[PDB]
Amino acid sequence: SGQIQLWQFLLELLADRANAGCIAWEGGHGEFKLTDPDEVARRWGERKSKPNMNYDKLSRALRYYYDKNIMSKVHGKRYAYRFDFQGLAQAC
DNA sequence: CACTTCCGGT
DNA sequence: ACCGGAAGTG
Repeated sequence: SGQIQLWQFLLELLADRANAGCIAWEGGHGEFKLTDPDEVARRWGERKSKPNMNYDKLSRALRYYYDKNIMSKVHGKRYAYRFDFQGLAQAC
């Protein structure tokens, strides 16, 4: 469609320490955490033109990435996901 | 296409 | 919180 993709949006946030308040790399091996899921969802909505966006819908988008091998869940760790760069590369 | 909505189930 | 099927939006 041309619109910005979620993975790009998240990498941009994660590439700036200024955003550690809501999202940051943590744990290691591509692991990151949404330290403020509501905030991240708000930014995503605003950035995407979907004002009724929330973590419920955002996380669903993240889960959609599971099948694409672009991301996976850190099982048992609240709000903690894992970026798969090899998978991202294989998608290109 | 790449999500966004919705929501019953774990 | 997290999962994931199914139908809908730009």
